[PDB]
Amino acid sequence: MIHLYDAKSFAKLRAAQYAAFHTDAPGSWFDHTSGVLESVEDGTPVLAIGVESGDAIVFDKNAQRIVAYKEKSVKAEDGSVSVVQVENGFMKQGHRGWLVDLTGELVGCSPVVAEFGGHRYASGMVIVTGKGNSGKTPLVHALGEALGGKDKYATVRFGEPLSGYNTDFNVFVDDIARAMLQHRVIVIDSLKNVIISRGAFDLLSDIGAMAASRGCVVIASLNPTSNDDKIVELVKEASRSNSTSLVISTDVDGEWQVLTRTGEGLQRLTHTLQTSYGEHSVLTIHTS
Amino acid sequence: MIHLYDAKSFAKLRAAQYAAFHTDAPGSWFDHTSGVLESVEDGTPVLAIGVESGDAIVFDKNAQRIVAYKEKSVKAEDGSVSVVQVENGFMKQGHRGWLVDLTGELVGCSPVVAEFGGHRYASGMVIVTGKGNSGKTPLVHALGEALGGKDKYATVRFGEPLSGYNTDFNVFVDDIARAMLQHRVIVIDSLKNVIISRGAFDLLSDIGAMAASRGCVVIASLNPTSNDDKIVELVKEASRSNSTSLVISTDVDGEWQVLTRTGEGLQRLTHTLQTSYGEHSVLTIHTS
Amino acid sequence: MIHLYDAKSFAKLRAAQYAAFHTDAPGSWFDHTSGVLESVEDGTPVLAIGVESGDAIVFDKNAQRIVAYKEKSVKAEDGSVSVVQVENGFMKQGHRGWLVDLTGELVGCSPVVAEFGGHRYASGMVIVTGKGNSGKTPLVHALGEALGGKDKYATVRFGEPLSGYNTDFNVFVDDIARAMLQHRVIVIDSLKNVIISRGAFDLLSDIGAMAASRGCVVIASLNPTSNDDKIVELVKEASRSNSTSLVISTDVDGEWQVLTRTGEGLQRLTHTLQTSYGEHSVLTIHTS
Amino acid sequence: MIHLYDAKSFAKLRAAQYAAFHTDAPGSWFDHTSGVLESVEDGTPVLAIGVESGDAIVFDKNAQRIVAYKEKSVKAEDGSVSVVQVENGFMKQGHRGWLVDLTGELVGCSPVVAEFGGHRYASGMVIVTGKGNSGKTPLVHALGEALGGKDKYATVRFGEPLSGYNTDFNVFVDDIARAMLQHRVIVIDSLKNVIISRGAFDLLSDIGAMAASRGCVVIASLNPTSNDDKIVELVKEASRSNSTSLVISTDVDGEWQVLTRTGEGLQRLTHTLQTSYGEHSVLTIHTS
Amino acid sequence: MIHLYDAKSFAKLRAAQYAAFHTDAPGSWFDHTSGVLESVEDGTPVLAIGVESGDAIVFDKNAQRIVAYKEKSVKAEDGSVSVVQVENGFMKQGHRGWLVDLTGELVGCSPVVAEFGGHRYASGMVIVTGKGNSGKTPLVHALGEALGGKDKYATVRFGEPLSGYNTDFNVFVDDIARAMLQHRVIVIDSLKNVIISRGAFDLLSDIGAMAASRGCVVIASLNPTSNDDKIVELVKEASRSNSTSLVISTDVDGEWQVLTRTGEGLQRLTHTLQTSYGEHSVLTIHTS
Amino acid sequence: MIHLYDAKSFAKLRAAQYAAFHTDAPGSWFDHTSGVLESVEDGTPVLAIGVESGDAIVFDKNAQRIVAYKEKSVKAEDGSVSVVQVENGFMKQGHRGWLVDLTGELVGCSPVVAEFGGHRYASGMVIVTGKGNSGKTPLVHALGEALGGKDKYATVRFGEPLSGYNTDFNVFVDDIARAMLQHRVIVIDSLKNVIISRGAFDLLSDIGAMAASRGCVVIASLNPTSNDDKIVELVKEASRSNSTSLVISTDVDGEWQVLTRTGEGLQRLTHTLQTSYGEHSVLTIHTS
Ligand SMILES: Nc1ncnc2c1ncn2[C@@H]1O[C@H](COP(=O)(O)OP(=O)(O)O)[C@@H](O)[C@H]1O
Ligand SMILES: Nc1ncnc2c1ncn2[C@@H]1O[C@H](COP(=O)(O)OP(=O)(O)O)[C@@H](O)[C@H]1O
Ligand SMILES: Nc1ncnc2c1ncn2[C@@H]1O[C@H](COP(=O)(O)OP(=O)(O)O)[C@@H](O)[C@H]1O
Ligand SMILES: Nc1ncnc2c1ncn2[C@@H]1O[C@H](COP(=O)(O)OP(=O)(O)O)[C@@H](O)[C@H]1O
Ligand SMILES: Nc1ncnc2c1ncn2[C@@H]1O[C@H](COP(=O)(O)OP(=O)(O)O)[C@@H](O)[C@H]1O
Ligand SMILES: Nc1ncnc2c1ncn2[C@@H]1O[C@H](COP(=O)(O)OP(=O)(O)O)[C@@H](O)[C@H]1O
Ligand SMILES: [Mn+2]
Ligand SMILES: [Mn+2]
Ligand SMILES: [Mn+2]
Ligand SMILES: [Mn+2]
Ligand SMILES: [Mn+2]
Ligand SMILES: [Mn+2]
Repeated sequence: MIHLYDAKSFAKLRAAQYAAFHTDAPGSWFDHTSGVLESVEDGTPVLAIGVESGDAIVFDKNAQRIVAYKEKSVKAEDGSVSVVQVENGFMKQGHRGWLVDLTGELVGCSPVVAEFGGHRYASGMVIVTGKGNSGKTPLVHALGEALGGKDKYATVRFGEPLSGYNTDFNVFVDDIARAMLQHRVIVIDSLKNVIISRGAFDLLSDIGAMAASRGCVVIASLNPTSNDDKIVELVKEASRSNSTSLVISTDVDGEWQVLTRTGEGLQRLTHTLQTSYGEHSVLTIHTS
Repeated sequence: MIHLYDAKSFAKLRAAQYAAFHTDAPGSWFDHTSGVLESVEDGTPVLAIGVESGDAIVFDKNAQRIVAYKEKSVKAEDGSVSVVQVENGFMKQGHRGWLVDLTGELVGCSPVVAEFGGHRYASGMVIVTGKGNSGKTPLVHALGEALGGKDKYATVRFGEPLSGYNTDFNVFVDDIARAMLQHRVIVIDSLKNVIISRGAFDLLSDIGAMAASRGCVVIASLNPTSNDDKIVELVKEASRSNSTSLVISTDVDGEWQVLTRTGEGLQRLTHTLQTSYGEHSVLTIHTS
Repeated sequence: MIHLYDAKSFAKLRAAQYAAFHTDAPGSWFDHTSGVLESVEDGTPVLAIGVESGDAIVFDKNAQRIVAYKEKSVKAEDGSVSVVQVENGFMKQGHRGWLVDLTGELVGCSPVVAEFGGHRYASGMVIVTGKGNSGKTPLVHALGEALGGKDKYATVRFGEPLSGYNTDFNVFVDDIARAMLQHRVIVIDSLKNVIISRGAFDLLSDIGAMAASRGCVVIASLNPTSNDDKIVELVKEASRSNSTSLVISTDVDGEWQVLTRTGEGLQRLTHTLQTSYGEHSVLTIHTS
Repeated sequence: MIHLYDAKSFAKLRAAQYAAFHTDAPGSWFDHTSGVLESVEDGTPVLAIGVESGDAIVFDKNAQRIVAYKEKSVKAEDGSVSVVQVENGFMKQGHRGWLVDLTGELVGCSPVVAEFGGHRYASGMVIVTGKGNSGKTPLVHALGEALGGKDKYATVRFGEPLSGYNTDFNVFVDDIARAMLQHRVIVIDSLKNVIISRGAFDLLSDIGAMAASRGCVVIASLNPTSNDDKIVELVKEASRSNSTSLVISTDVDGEWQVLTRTGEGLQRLTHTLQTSYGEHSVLTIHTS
Repeated sequence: MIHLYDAKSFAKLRAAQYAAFHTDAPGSWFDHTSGVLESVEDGTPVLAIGVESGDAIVFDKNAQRIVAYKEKSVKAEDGSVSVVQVENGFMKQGHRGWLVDLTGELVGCSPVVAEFGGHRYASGMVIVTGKGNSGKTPLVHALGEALGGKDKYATVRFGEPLSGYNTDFNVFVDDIARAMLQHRVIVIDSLKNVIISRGAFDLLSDIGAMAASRGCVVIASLNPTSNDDKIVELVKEASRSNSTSLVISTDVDGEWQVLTRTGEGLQRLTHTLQTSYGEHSVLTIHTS
Repeated sequence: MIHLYDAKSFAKLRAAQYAAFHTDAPGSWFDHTSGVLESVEDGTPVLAIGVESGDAIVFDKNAQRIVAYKEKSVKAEDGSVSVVQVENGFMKQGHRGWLVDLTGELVGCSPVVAEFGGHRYASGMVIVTGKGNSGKTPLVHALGEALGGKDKYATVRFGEPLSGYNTDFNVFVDDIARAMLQHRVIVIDSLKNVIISRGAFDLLSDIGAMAASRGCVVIASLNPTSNDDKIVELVKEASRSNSTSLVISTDVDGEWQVLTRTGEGLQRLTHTLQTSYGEHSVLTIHTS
């Protein structure tokens, strides 16, 4: 919805957004939204995401698809009305994204998802890309484990000529929806086949906001299938714009750079990562 | 509708348009149209805006969507007939934009929306853009607060990978319509995802005229997602053409330039803005 | 329809076309077609123009839209048959343009619309363009007043972010049709948003012939929204091809050049215009 | 249909095609096909041409459109079957082009349409183009009169901002069909708006074959609306390929070059034309 | 269908393919498939080819179109099932190409179609192209006569502005189907208008395989309507890829080069052709 | 589905994937999936692949198409539900790819398909391409025989102007599905006509994952029909991205380079191949 501000309430908003990244306990936002989600009546639509065609499928708090749901509305504070309706397994009325309010008045944040190696990491969409064919897959997995911390991270596999990899976009969105509804740390191996269909376009444009709102982080691998020309600069450009955080390779072996958006209108931070390979290509991110 | 002129009536028109920006009390036009809007019979369609598909949704003076409205016509002075009809929540007959006359014979104006730092600001569409990834978000908010003056400004959030940000174009237009119907100062954070669908195309082409007619100002952030090449010059070009006022960054830190169209065929003014950051990235525009 | 010629009848045609611009009394052709139009039976379709979709709306001699009209045909001299039918406010059968014969055997003319400053001006489409962001709006208005002479000129406003400006293409064509049916001198402020939909494409391709046939002049502003590169040369190119007359800016302040097509296969004339601004940007074209 | 050959019958074919241009009496082929056309049963479809949409309208020997015609077939020598059916004023079954056999075994000819200034001219499509904005209109008319000889030439006007010029593609094809069905020499002023819709595409691809088969000549003006760059070379290229004869301007004032295809696999001739203007831009082609 | 191989059966396949071009009696394969075709039950679909829309028409062994044919299936050795069904003159079920097995286990061949001047020529698609506007038409005809030998060659005419030339793609495919079903040597004058609709695209992709399977040769003229730049190199590139044999012009007058694909994975041969013109442009290919 | 990991389970996954290529007995994975496939209830859908339109056809374990199959669902461990339904020979519900689980928890592998010349080869998609018109066909066949070892390899022929070559995309996918369901080593001669329709696009994006999951290898020929410019670099680029293994030609005659992806995030190996031709172009790959 829309929000109103004057100098005073605006300053409070900024302090709150600043705290959402810098001082809140890492992962607390995710814990909070998990709470909001479980307090939702069973069968109640909570998430809508677009499939390849352009239509959208809807899920309940347990990541189960909703096939039929009689039109229901809700009058928000802003005065705006929200309407959701599912007919034949497709949203008849509604919008894409979260169908229940997880944020409230606190919007424009990059909720800290975790802390590692002396650095806080934001939730939302994290794109790992750069000078093609490098080691993006090992990096997203190391990041997944690291930010997972005490928890296991979820792995969504898509569009690669390797065994067990799903190649159907609709199964893919089904996997992403379930992951964001149930896990704080998510890895997507290859956006390669997403970059274009309407469903695919709806994905780059929604994933980050959905994740940031939930308080979960989605770490996506994106190899510039294109040349190794300066098209990678175009990819890096597009990525920086649709990501909460960007991670790109450097000229130095095993070194990556992390560019983070700490929040709406807030300062963008940058820090470096040093890595090394172990047995069977397991990558380790050096801390202290 | 169409208007006729001879040397004399044309001169009066120009003087009136000139006064609408230079001498009228800042924000008086907005107060006037608020008056015209509240004098409209309840349920009467007053605003039509296009959604993604190309169809248009219609709103009444209270920013509530109209689902069904039996065909009704009106014979204007010009002799032209206006017809509006809403069927199944969509305009069956009518045109996009204001469905009730707010302007009358006084057209081609850039109604002064506010005065700040010794400069008058026009209503309509104000695009803030330039040398990418600068500080456009902090600037649109500082401008919003400044032009809001005694009033709070409204904030429409769209297409950014940050918490609580809507990413559905149809919710976005619903937010814009409500904002223009109820507030004099509006901020839109990111046209990034609007630049293309038919609904999106209808937006760049209508927003400015709708706002200028209402007497409200829409301050939109537009980061050249493109390279940092001279594509930003193309963006600045496109922006200057579809905006009532343009605000672009300079080579000098914190300095922005404001280019204003004071009215139909009238002189275009330019003035500079000096800014500085405070705590939590709150930006302040220096006055005296 | 088609016409046949031999050396003799061809020479008579050329003399007649030559006279239509060089010797006829300025504006006489418009007076003549007004006569043909009012002698048409009420309700009889006289003009068809395309709307955005590609379909066409039809008007009667009083500029009122025709919603339903039972199929009717007419056998021309050429042996060709004309058929018109309107169903549900749209042409079921017919063609775009004038539905009644205004020209007869006298075709290929640029009927003199007016005389001013020692120069005759042709009817049809007049495009004012050139080195972007100059002063095209003040110029089309000064031209409108000047060619209007003793009469008021009509002003069609479209696609600009200023108050009261219509942005719906269908309202726009409705405005153009009414203007050509009722006034000799017409001004269109901004073709900016017309340059593309089928209706818009049908416009550039028809307007000039419709105007020239009626004997009215349509003066359209066209700012090269594009860069200030040599794309303006492309715009000037396209304009010269779809216009009866072209008016472009020069390197000299206030100076414009007028390029006129005096008729089918006839010589193209060129003359210069000197201008200056008065109060409130009212532009004056210097005569003697 | 298809034809079979061996060295002997092939040689006879070539001699016959050679004679069709070099030795037959100018215009005899047209006289012959007029004979075949009038011997056709009334109401019988003889010509199908595509309209803008892609569908095709059908005409009888008197150039009257056929609205309904019950399916009828014909078994050709080749063993191939021809079927024609018109439903609701549109070809339900059939192909574009002549629906009755005008050529027979004699195909691949460029039937001499006329003789003038010591040169024979071929029937079919003649495109007049070259270094833009020159004097193409005066030239097509002079050519029309000259090749018309004792007869009047027909003039089809289309897509120009001059009085009485039709701008509807469907009226245009109706004009072309009637012209080819009733006249040996045809002039089309401006293919400008044809170069693209399916109907328009069907036109460039059919006109020449239709004309050549009838034995009539279609002289079409084509100004390279494009720049004056070497895009005119592209236009000249495209034109040479879809024309039976090409006429282009030279660096010498009033001088044009005529490139003629004398027939299938036959030698292509070239000759020059000298011209001068008289009163009211009437152009004269110098003979002796 | 699919075929299985081990070193031994693969070697036999290659020897057989090698013999199909190098040692079989010229034209024997065509005689063999004629035999397979006439042994087919009357009315049985044998060939499917795509029309402009994308749909396909079906023919029986006598080149007569099939309008209705009740679904029928066949279980192949490979275990794959073949299904054919024609409803309303269009393939309801089936695939494009030959609907009856002409090849069997012997696939990947370029069956020798004829022998001339000390060189064997392959069946399939032969594209004659190169440095535009040369003498491609005379060459395809001389080749047709030469490879026809004791038999007459068939000539399919399409897309040229000459008398009797069909310009409807659907008549064209009807002509090609009939030709391949009844003649060993076929000439297609101009693929010019085929290079794009779905039917046209299906043609370049099928013609060669259809011809090679039948054992007939299709000699197609293809003039690079494009510039005379190095776009002809692009055309020559595309042609070499979709042809069984390529014939291109050289810098030497009357000299052409023949590049032949002798079979799947087999050596590509090249030989030169010397030609000269006789009376009425009849071209002769020099042998001894 | 999605999988969860922590440092420990991730390390086990990598060791398992590493073993799937480096230590498992060559071809064991294929033997295993054959086992899973035959244990499937008859009539049960096991494979879905897209046809040209975009729809998908479904096959049972015996490579027979399924025309009708009543909706049935399955609840996976991940909590995700799988649904399959076939109506009128087309998937009403389901996704493309394997419809039965062949991999389980072991995903991201490049199962060793065979061993030859001292090198292990991965299953999945192997693209053979490079400096056009070289000897790709002989190479894919030699590779097929070599990796087939004791077994025969299957050959799918498509899109070449040679006898018996299918040119219908739907027959092609039918051939690929059958091949992967019944053979460990598959050869596809020419992807030339696949590079674009939706079905074709679904192919490049699925084939590798389908093959890798089955444990079979698909060796596809891909000649850069494009120029011999550096577009082949683009083709090689695209190929490396959608292939499990890439095989490209070098500047050295008969020498090819093999680039293999050994698994998810694992090291990419490279080795060279030396070849020579024997009789009838049978190519031999040199071992010791
Ligand atoms: N205190 C500060 N000092 C300097 N720059 C700042 C400060 N706070 C914020 N910024 C800048 O403001 C911008 C952040 O807002 P954001 O909306 O993401 O940027 P933009 O819209 O201009 O691309 C960044 O470019 C950031 O570097
Ligand atoms: N008094 C004046 N002196 C100089 N220039 C003026 C004056 N008044 C108006 N202008 C110019 O006229 C133009 C304003 O009308 P506008 O329609 O926006 O321009 P345009 O259509 O040419 O892009 C501007 O370019 C402005 O700078
Ligand atoms: N008397 C003349 N002397 C020189 N040029 C002339 C004369 N009369 C006409 N022209 C030329 O003939 C052309 C006018 O016919 P038009 O159809 O508009 O041109 P085109 O079709 O070649 O672009 C113009 O280029 C004009 O300058
Ligand atoms: N007797 C001849 N001497 C030299 N050239 C000839 C002769 N006869 C015909 N030609 C050439 O043959 C070609 C004519 O056939 P055409 O089909 O139009 O050409 P193409 O298909 O190669 O563009 C022309 O290029 C023409 O100049
Ligand atoms: N004995 C041989 N010696 C040298 N080259 C050969 C031999 N046999 C076949 N070739 C080459 O193998 C290729 C033929 O198979 P083809 O499928 O048409 O080629 P490709 O798929 O690589 O374009 C040709 O490039 C041909 O020149
Ligand atoms: N032990 C290792 N040492 C060096 N590089 C390795 C090692 N293990 C894996 N890699 C690199 O990791 C990458 C493999 O994972 P992959 O997903 O295919 O790559 P990417 O996603 O970056 O294109 C390869 O670029 C490979 O060369
Ligand atoms: Mn990867
Ligand atoms: Mn921003
Ligand atoms: Mn203007
Ligand atoms: Mn002209
Ligand atoms: Mn030719
Ligand atoms: Mn090959």
